[PDB]
Amino acid sequence: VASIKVIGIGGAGNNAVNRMIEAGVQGVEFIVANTDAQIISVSKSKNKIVLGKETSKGLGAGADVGRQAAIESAEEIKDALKGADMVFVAAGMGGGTGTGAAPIIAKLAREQGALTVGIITTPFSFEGRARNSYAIQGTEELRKHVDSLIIISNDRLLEVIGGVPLKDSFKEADNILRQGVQTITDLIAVPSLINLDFADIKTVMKNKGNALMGIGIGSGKDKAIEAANKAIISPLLEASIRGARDAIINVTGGNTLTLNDANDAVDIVKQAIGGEVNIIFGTAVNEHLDDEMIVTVIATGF
Amino acid sequence: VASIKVIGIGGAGNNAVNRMIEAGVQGVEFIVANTDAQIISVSKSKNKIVLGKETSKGLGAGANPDVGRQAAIESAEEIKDALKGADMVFVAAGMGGGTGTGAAPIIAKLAREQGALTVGIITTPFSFEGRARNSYAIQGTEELRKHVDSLIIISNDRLLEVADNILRQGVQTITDLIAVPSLINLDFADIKTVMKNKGNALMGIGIGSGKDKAIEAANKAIISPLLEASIRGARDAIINVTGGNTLTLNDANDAVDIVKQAIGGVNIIFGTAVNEHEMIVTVIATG
Ligand SMILES: Nc1nc2c(ncn2[C@@H]2O[C@H](COP(=O)(O)OP(=O)(O)O)[C@@H](O)[C@H]2O)c(=O)[nH]1
Ligand SMILES: Nc1nc2c(ncn2[C@@H]2O[C@H](COP(=O)(O)OP(=O)(O)O)[C@@H](O)[C@H]2O)c(=O)[nH]1
Repeated sequence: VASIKVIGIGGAGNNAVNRMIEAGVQGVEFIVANTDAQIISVSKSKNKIVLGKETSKGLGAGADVGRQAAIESAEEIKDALKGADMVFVAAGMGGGTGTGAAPIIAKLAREQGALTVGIITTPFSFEGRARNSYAIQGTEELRKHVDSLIIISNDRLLEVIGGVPLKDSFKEADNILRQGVQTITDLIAVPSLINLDFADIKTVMKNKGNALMGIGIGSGKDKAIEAANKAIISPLLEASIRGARDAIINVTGGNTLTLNDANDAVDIVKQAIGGEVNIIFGTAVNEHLDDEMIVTVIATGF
Repeated sequence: VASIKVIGIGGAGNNAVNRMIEAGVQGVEFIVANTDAQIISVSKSKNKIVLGKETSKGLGAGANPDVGRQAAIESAEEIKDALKGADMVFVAAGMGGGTGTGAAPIIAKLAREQGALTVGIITTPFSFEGRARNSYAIQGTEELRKHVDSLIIISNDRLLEVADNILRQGVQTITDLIAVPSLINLDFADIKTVMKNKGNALMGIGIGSGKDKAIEAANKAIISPLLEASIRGARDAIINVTGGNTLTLNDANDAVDIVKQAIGGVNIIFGTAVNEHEMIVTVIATG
C-alpha cells in the first residue's frame, strides 16, 4: 500500500482536487494550497493551506507572489506531504499563485523522498502572450524539481472537448452571435414579405434587461413544428421563455416556404410563451436552405 | 431607414464581426475595437478602433478587465465618433478576458447616452477556463447589463451540447492502477521505474464503444491531440484501460496490443479500472 498525495495549487489545482473528491478517487490523500484565503475556505479537502499568510495576507496573489508565499509556508507544506511515497503537484501555469508556488512545493516534496510528479496545464492561446510566456517560465522551473512532468496544453484540450481544430474552436460561437444580430437586423433592414418597424423592435427591447434567445431548425413536412419546438427549449436559453411579456420571432426559409409554415411556427411559439405576450415577427429568405426553415425567438420581460 | 451598427470588442467580438461580414449580413455598419492592435490589423471591418492607444499602445490589455475598462474610457471620444448617428447598436464580446469584459460596459454606456437602442450580445466562458476568468465574466455580465437596453447571453458550456477535469484524469489514470484492485494491476515500484527522473510526459485519451471497442479507443488514444503527435518519440508509456463491469482480460490485451503494435522496444506497462459502462484508454508517455 503506497502513500499517494495530491496537492492542488491555485485555482486550477483547487478545481482538480474538488473534482477528484467528488468522483470518489480512491486511496489518495488530497491537499489544497492557495494564497487566496477565500477560495480555500470553501474547499472540499480535509487538508487546507493558505500560502504566505504573512505577505499576501490571504488577499489573493494576482498574476513572484506565488513563489514567495510558498517559501514562507514551507513548514505547513512539509508537514502535509510528510511520509508520501508519491506526490502529484497539480497546478495551472500562467497565473499568479500556481506558476510560482508549484516549483517550491515540488522541491519540498522531492527532498522529503517522494516520487514527485507534476501535472499541469498551459494556457489557451486566447489568454494572451504575457500569460503564455509566464506559463513557459514556470514550466521550466517546475521541471527542475520533479521526477516527471505531465504537461497538458489547454489548446489541445479544447480540440479534444470541442472535437475540432483550434482554428475552428469558436466558429459555432461566432456563428450564434452572427445569428443573434441578423435575426433582428434582417427584419428591420432587409426587405422581405414581412418586415418589422424599428419602433416596434424598440418596444420589445428598450429598458428590458435579459433577453432570451432560442434557435431551432427543422426539415420535411413537419418542419414548422420541429423548428419552433427546437427553438422553445433550445439549450441556448438562459431560462424558460414561458411568461415573457414581449417576443420577436424571426422565421427564415428557402424559396418553397409556405405562409402556413410561417404561421404555424408563430402560433407554436405564442402558445409556448402563453398569456398575453405581445408577439411581433418577420420573415427572411435564405436560398441555400433546402426544405428547411429556421425559427428564432428573442423574448423579454421577466 | 434605420442606421444599425455592430461594434465587436476584444478577440471574440472581433472574430464575430468577421463572421458577420463573411456571412454577408446586410444593412449594418461593422466596427471593431481592441487593445491588441494585431487582431485589429487582420479585421475584415473597415472601421477599427485601438482602445487605449496612448497607455496600452496596441500591445493588448492582459487578463485584467480594469485595463480594458480604462482603455475604453481613454478612447471614449473616438468611440462616440464611430457610433454617432446610430439608431441601434449591438455590442458584441466574449466575457472572461481583460478587454471585452471591461471595455464592453463603457462602450454600451456611450452608445446608450447617444440615443441608440443598445443591445448586448455576449458569450460566457467555458467552465474549464478556470475561476479567475469565470468570476470576471460574471462581474462583466452584470456591468454590461446595467448599460444595455437588452442583454443576450450565449453560454459556451451549453453550446457544447448543442466528466470534465483533465488533471483528475491524469492522476486517476495512474493511481487506480496501484490503489484500486482490478483485472490487471501494477506495483508502485513499476510506476517508480517508468517515472523516476524521466522528465517531460504527455497524456493521451481515446474513447470507444461496442464491437471492437478496444481497436477504436486504443487507436484514438495514440492520435490524441493531447499527445501532440509525438507518442512514438517516447521510450516508456503507462496505459490505463478503463471500462464497465463487462470488461474482460481479452479486451485489455487487445487494447494494449494495438498500442504496442505502434510501439518499439517503447516499454509499456498497464492495468485496468472499472466505471459506469464503453472503453476508455488513457496513455501517459515519458522519456
Ligand atoms: N466567439 C468567440 N469567442 C472566443 C474566441 N476566442 C475566445 N473566445 C471566448 O471569449 C472569451 C474572451 O476572449 P477574448 O475576446 O479573446 O478576450 P480579450 O480580447 O482579452 O478581452 C474567452 O474567454 C473565450 O471564452 C473567438 O475567436 N470567438
Ligand atoms: N483545464 C483547466 N485549466 C485551468 C483551470 N483553471 C485554470 N486553468 C488554467 O490555469 C491557469 C492558471 O489559472 P489559476 O490556477 O486559476 O491562476 P492562479 O490561482 O492565480 O495561479 C489559467 O490561466 C488557465 O489557463 C481548469 O479548471 N481547467
